[PDB]
Amino acid sequence: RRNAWGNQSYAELISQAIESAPEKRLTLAQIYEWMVRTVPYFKDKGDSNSSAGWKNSIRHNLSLHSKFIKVHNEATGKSSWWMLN
DNA sequence: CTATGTAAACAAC
DNA sequence: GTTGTTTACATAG
Ligand SMILES: [Mg+2]
Ligand SMILES: [Mg+2]
Repeated sequence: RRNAWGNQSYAELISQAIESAPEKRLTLAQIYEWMVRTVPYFKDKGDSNSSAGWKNSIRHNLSLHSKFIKVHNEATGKSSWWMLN
């Protein structure tokens, strides 16, 4: 294992999360939820705040890679939708 | 040198 | 306390 959760890179995990959504878009909190619900290593980490290393790494990847695109979200108290490409 | 993971400064909310 | 962008640095290859 390249990482504690497997060989997937964070970009690959985020990509799988987005692709699993029916409308192919998820908010940042939803990407974290997908990790906690689906990746064994993260199953006992839902109780963490945003300073958690892995959450910071997710945010870093979303901004760094052009493959992740940010779209405005109409829902009043919710953040941006993240999509692929 | 590049890809990747990790940490943190910093803005804006 | 979160969301988002960014620099900085470490290491594997
Ligand atoms: Mg991006
Ligand atoms: Mg060393």
